[PDB]
Amino acid sequence: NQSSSVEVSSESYETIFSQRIIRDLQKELVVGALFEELPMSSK
Amino acid sequence: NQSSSVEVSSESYETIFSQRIIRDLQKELVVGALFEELPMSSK
Repeated sequence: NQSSSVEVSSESYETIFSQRIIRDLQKELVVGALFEELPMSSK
Repeated sequence: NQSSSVEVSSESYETIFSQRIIRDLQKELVVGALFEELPMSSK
């Protein structure tokens, strides 16, 4: 806080680092896996 | 394939010939078979 008589060394001790991760909304999957699939065993 | 050290003679030995036979859609027949039939025994 750098305001009282006794301070702290650096902002690293005034800060809490979280370990959790957040992601935005993403595009959905639609046409990838709708058709039936024909297994193949040659060129 | 012609990428490795050993190859094959032609695509005929890299192919599968299937005996399965398939057909497209076909027109439906309506008029030939709704009128009553009159048998005859002379000209």
